[PDB]
Amino acid sequence: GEVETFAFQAEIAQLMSLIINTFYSNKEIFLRELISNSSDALDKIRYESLTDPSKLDSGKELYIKIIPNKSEGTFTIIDTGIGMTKADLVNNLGTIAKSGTKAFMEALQAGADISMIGQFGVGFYSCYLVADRVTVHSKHNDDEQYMWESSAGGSFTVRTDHGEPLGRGTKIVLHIKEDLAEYLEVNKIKEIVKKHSQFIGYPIKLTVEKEREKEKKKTIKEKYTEDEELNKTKPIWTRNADDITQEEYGDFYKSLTNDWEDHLAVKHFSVEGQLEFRALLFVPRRAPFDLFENKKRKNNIKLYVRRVFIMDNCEDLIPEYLNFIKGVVDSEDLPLNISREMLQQNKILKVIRKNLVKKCLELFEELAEDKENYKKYYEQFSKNLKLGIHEDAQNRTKLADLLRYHTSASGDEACSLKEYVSRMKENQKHIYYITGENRDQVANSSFVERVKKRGYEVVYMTEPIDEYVVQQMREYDGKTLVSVTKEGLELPED
Amino acid sequence: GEVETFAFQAEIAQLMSLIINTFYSNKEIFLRELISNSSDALDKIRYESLTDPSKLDSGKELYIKIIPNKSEGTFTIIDTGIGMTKADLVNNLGTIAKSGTKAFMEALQAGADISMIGQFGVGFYSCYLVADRVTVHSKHNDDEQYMWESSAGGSFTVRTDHGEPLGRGTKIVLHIKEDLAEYLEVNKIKEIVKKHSQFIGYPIKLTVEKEREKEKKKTIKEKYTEDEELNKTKPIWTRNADDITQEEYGDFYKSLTNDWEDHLAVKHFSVEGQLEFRALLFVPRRAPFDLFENKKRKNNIKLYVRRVFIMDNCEDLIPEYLNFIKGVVDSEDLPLNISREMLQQNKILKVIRKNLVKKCLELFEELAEDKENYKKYYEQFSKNLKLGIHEDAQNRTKLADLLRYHTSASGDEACSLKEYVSRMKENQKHIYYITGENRYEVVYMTEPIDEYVVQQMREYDGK
Ligand SMILES: Nc1ncnc2c1ncn2[C@@H]1O[C@H](COP(=O)(O)OP(=O)(O)OP(=O)(O)O)[C@@H](O)[C@H]1O
Ligand SMILES: Nc1ncnc2c1ncn2[C@@H]1O[C@H](COP(=O)(O)OP(=O)(O)OP(=O)(O)O)[C@@H](O)[C@H]1O
Ligand SMILES: [Mg+2]
Ligand SMILES: [Mg+2]
Repeated sequence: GEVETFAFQAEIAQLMSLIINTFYSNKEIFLRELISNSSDALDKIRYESLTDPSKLDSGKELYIKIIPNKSEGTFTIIDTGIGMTKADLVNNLGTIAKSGTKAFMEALQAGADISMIGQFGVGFYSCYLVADRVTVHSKHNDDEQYMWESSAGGSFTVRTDHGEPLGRGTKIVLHIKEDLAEYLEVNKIKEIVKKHSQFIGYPIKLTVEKEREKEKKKTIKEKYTEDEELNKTKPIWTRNADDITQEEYGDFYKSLTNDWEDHLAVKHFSVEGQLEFRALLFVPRRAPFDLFENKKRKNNIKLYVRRVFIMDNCEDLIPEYLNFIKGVVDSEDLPLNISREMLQQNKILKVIRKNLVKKCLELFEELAEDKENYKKYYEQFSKNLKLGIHEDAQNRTKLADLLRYHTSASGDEACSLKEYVSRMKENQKHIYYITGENRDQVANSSFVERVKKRGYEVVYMTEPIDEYVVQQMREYDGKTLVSVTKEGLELPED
Repeated sequence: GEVETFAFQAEIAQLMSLIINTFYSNKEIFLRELISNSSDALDKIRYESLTDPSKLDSGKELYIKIIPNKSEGTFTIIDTGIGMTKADLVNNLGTIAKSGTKAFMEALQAGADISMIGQFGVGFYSCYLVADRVTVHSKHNDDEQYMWESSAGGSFTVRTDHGEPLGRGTKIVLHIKEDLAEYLEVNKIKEIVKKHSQFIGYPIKLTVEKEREKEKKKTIKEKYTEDEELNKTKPIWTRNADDITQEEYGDFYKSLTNDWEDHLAVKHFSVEGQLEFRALLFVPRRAPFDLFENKKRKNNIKLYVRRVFIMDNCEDLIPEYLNFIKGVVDSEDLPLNISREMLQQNKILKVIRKNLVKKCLELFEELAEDKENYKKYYEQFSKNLKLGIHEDAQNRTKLADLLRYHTSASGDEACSLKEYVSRMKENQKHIYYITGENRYEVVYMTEPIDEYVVQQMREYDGK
């Protein structure tokens, strides 16, 4: 009875190439991972410095700087973060499948309420996609400066620093590919930062310090690169629901969705228990234009994890009848993918679907009392409610209350079916409805002309989806629907 | 500034914590990877027979079998593939990022016809989405039968198997989670096999327990029956395009879908060279009535990279306006993502899209031979053609003359702009076609999107 047991191994030589060319679709990944790492270092400084402001040595300010070099191709990434030590560069940055989060929580094992993103420890290797050679200038507030460099792809180098010191922070020096030199463009850096690291939580100054060349002499021409409040955007999303202002998160959503106007409704809440998360869920003021292009990339719900952008494929996060929601969920326990792009535990995905649709319908109920807003919401996204009515059976009744329709005395204002419930007559044992293209054509139709003689009211609901749904609601409010095809020319009696 | 160099360092603990929870989208993908691997082994032995049929004596019918068991909560998958060598076992299943498929594909180049699906070596690890304990048995044509037993908990144990005699191939025994027993259903297995492996290239037999009369007191019959109801769609794009007849036509269309109706168009082709991909295209005789029902994912073209379904997302592989053509694309050189769910090298996808657009023009001209058939074509799927007119600019001028039109004057005969251009009228100033939701010689445009069509077709070839 031979028994052989072997530990799990890894063929690394294939593995770095696998990660670089298969884990991450775009070369844009070179920047988001390192910027999030700088954010984590800055939060580390904050947590270690509010306990002892003595560690706030030299420059008290915390920031991130991007310093490209068109002449050289060197991509210098200066930050004022925690820096690196020997142990850091060896284990947290220089080892695959290991991150500084594990060691940091192993040091602070009690009350370490820090939701930092540096958990995977493999996003650092995503730099190869733009840079052939990568270098790191890092200096702790306590440890000396050290140089981490790698270009071989199979071996990396570390040398002691003796020249220009940093004091506080890390200066990541890359070398953007000569063919990929478009990444050296300041505009390209700004755009990739906005799309990947928009809400980091610190001013990424982007302040390229000019390589001054003294002295016929030339005047100053590259006076300053754009240090706009786009990369350098400060954190204002950190406010809880108590001090959140409407216009601030309106501008936050404008930035997130590249929009110009605010959002028509806000919903911030913290669902706890087995699943804990905050959810900055809003609604677009206007419908997305992908109604015709149903196969368009639907990037409406931009889920975040620890203030880091993760999700764009909103199709699997929510049932398609609530895929028009634009907002951010900022969780702290959601199991992501290795590429930080899509959510894997699909039982948890279904749980999230149920909770989010419940919250969205509850908000719509809060949006119900104010008539104009809910009328606008009906005009913009009432169709998804119809589809959920048509095939999502569990929340049909909940959706049904949300439904608004036009009736006889209602004129041309869509009122609830519960308004019809509010005005049935005792003789009526089944609710009168009718389907058609227009209200008036069926209003004068003989189907309800026998009904019109008494001044009765009949539901007038008119769309092809309205024609198909009537099959699914067999009976509403405990009473069957009245139609010349549902019941014929039959006269019920008491 | 002294210099120090690193060695290999990859934390095993977080590795498959990420693999189990941060690799694959849906839990049911576990069987798709298993069937893909079994079919890759089957294609390996098919190539081996093509160069040496003698060794195929260990089994003739290249098929796969599925045995659900709600009683034991176990999933059994037995195939007749190339099997496993213990060294291959360790180096590929027991070692991440090592694929025998990639090595075999790069070992030989003359046999470009063969399909080697899979490139990394981690798809087998998707089995831990639902299986608490995974037990994989296999017997290579050369190596003995060694089973694979591990729970992805930092180690794996293998030894010689002495259980059920695997005559030839692999054998995957699963012990799925108790809360996921819904995946042991016969109907669910049918659904996922038809969605993922209906054109796998080999028989898939799904055995089921059948009713027996119980004492009956006279003759108690057998217990079970074996249903090869799956993959009734035999692989025809592998075969030549000449030997396709209306009976194979109808069988392929009716088993590819579940529709009782029949095809309207066939376009079988295979483009080889720098971009090797085959494709079989089949068009319904009617526009589907569930077109406005998004609960049916818009997955008309199932990209079967190397005869295995990879993912039916039509965001890059085929444009939106080709959402009506339900068919199979058999590529051979695609750079799959780590989970076999998305793709990275988008230039290959773009050139494949353009090639498929040209092939769809060829299909339109193929139906252009039969005026009545092409008339039914256009009056059924006019929406997709006009959507393509709006969307694609590369072939915007090419698609114009391939269109048929029922007009206020042509009656029940569909008129073509190609013929209409051939009799171009000098007095004519604009092409006669007016946007509408539904219905000189003036064409009624069947789509509301046709306002964008008149935006696009301002003039075609001087019209
Ligand atoms: N400012 C920083 N710059 C670079 N690396 C940092 C910084 N702060 C911390 N690190 C370390 O970088 C190593 C991690 O890598 P990667 O760049 O792989 O990040 P992650 O852990 O994968 O997540 P993210 O990329 O979101 O930070 C971690 O182990 C973390 O300790
Ligand atoms: N049933 C099988 N038949 C034949 N070979 C198999 C089987 N299962 C695993 N293998 C081999 O072991 C290696 C395992 O693959 P896995 O299925 O683990 O990844 P892949 O097939 O390499 O690609 P991917 O990661 O995209 O699925 C495969 O590459 C294949 O060579
Ligand atoms: Mg990082
Ligand atoms: Mg595989």
